[PDB]
Amino acid sequence: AMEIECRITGTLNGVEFELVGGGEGTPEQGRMTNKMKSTKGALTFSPYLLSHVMFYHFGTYPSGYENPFLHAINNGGYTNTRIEKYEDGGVLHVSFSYRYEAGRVIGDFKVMGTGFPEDSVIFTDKIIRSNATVEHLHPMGDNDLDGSFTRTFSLRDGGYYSSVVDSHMHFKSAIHPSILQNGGPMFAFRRVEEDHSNTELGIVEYQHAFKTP
Amino acid sequence: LPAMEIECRITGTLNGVEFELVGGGEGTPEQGRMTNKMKSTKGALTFSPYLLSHVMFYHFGTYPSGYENPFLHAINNGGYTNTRIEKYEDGGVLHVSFSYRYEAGRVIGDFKVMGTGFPEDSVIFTDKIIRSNATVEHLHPMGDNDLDGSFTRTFSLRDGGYYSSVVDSHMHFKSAIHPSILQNGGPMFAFRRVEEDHSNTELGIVEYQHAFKTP
Amino acid sequence: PAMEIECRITGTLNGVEFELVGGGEGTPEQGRMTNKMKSTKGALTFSPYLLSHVMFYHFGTYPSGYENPFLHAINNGGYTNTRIEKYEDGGVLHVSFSYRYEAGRVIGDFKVMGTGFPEDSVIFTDKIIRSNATVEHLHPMGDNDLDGSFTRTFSLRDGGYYSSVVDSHMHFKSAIHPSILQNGGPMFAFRRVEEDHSNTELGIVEYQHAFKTPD
Amino acid sequence: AMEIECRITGTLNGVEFELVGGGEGTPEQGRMTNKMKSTKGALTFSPYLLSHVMFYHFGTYPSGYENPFLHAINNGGYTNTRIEKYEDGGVLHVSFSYRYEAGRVIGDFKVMGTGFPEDSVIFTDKIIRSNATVEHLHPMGDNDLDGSFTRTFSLRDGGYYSSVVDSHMHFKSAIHPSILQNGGPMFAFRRVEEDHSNTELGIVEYQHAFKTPD
Repeated sequence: AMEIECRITGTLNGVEFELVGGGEGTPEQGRMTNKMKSTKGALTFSPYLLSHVMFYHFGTYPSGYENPFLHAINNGGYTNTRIEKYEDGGVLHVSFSYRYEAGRVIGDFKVMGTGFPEDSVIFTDKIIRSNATVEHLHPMGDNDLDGSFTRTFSLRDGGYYSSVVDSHMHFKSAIHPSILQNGGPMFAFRRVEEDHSNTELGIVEYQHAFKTP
Repeated sequence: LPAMEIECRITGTLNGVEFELVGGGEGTPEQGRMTNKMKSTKGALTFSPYLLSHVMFYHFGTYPSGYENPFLHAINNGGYTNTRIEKYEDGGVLHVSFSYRYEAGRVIGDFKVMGTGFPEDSVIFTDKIIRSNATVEHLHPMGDNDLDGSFTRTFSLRDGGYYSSVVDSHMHFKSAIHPSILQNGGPMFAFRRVEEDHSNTELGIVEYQHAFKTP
Repeated sequence: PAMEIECRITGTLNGVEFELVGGGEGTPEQGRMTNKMKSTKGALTFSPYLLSHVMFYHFGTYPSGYENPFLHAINNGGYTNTRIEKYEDGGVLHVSFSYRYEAGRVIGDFKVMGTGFPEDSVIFTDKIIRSNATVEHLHPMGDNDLDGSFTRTFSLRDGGYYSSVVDSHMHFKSAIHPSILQNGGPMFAFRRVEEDHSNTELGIVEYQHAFKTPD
Repeated sequence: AMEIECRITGTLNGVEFELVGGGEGTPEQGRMTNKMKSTKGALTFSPYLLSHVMFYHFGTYPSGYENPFLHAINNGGYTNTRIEKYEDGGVLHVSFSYRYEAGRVIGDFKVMGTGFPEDSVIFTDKIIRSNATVEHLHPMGDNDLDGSFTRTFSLRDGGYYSSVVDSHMHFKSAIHPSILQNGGPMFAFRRVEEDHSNTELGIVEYQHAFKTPD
């Protein structure tokens, strides 16, 4: 395994939040865990909104391809910035930065959430889980990948709440050549198992990349 | 079982210029396979024929154990329409509507394209595009009669670049969507890839479609 | 100084075919026009307000120094407009506008495809009470194309808003009037409609005022 | 006048930047000025990208309306957050916050810019000016305004570089009732004069809101 340390700080419609935590993961298994505690009270919004913010290092890649997030550990790393747009008009801006120790990844992530209306499902208990996603990944030259995915939550209703996520991963050194020399996209299937309250949050996440299913 | 006949007509305008293709092929849903070769009736196309590969039948897709192709299922009960809005990174938009007609072992697409807003310097008026890359669409039901889809779609360019688009789709069903799809916990994913053999009068694809919950 | 207006609108809204015919008159120099149109298929299955902005950019004032490019196009092969409108509940309206001219008369034939409006959409209720005003940002895409974009709202009976984003593509047969092209910087087009609508009978009065700076 | 102090911090495509300075302006006139210097050497991108980050307080409103941004100065103020999408795929996320003093508004502004490709116009000297814009503003209940505008730059060759800008303004106290009770949008016309080098940036800006243009 590898050890994970995680801190998440930001504001949602102006309200400050912070979570602190960690877990473990096993990249050859594409599995990781992260359990985290709010250090400033009950969160003011559904904690399910943060499962996807609580480490692409832990994803399996298909035979022939190296996880370029993993491969970046010993060569200056990478950052990821996501703009997320929710169907009710709210916007989540997320920055991900990482530090590595022999045997550990530490992430420091910043969130800025603005524009969720007062009647937003994020201010209810309506969200019962985050659903699986497949991200489309392709290079933009040798140091950058561009990501896009749709992402939904299941509501008590039946019924779904949706968003669109666009991401930009900037790499210090050249992306692993298996990724660059590929010439079509790579797809990243992700799902979470979430066990949340309003002040303690936990995920198990599975990440499996593929060219074809 | 086997091998359904496909007929296809594509008409439309791209930046004002009327175009029209006709042709068809065949396909095997159990394999997730279809073919379609089509010819221009109005002379050479003014833009890359790769732009029409994904307009040249979601009936021809495999679905995992336990689930049925809802597009397939609809054939025998009121059917479905699909309308795509595709926004190209240089500002071009294609609006595409698919309508279908059904005969014994035969499926007939009549599709309308309105492309607008593409800049004179667009890659689509060059020969830069050399194939369409694979995609995975996120599909989720909207109530009982509708599926919403979204996917990012890229073309590879001669120089090693990419030309990209975002497609948003809305599928409306005349009868209820097959219960295997409605009872699902979350989205279904639809992986599609094409093999293209194009000129700008004489276009052909082979398409593979494989839906899954998990890869 | 008033041209006669004739108008047909045909389309579908989530599958359902609708058709309106009618007309009015307008005076460019005032930036004013009227249009009254009646459904040919009994009551509409959606808010009539949805059609107000489909119910003639010719009838717009332009500042001194400038000529209305729509009005200028009349005698030089004309223009088309295609708008892609994306409503905040996911509905999409794609509208195409084409024009015929005779002396003192413009004849419009308009095509609408609205898709993806959820069954809980405000457009299936009576809550929309009026469209609100807009300012479109317009700039040349080259010598024969205009790109427009605006935000549009309706007011809802209870005090809310239902919003959309409209992106428009105006393609001209001949060069755009030089004053708009030699501009460099956008032009802005303020529009407001007043509506007097039933579910079968629609009527508008519209004011259009283009500007580079507001007073 | 009021005096204007301002700080801008952010990163563009990973590169940290900072500017400090200020200027002044006259809300009755809808005019303000702001001159800023980089405190980490030359910018790595066109300084034109920053003119619209370099104070909605300095905008006129039509008779029978009051500037709700200026009204907010005593009753707890507002923030503004904008997402800006450039046509080449770059994104600017900008947060605006303020503090007040007697005859002074003090802005502190955070920009994060990502995903501008290596071939983007922002890495050239093609931009020659920011063009005029008209923002559509309307309320989301009593303490929120929603903004949207399209924004272009003119390029040396005669082309344009564009972006679409979505803004969210949150008010601590209810918006001015002249705005809340409009029952339509208010439109905000804005235009800029710019004289920038890669280290020293300066604009003049005018802002005039209106219900109808005439």
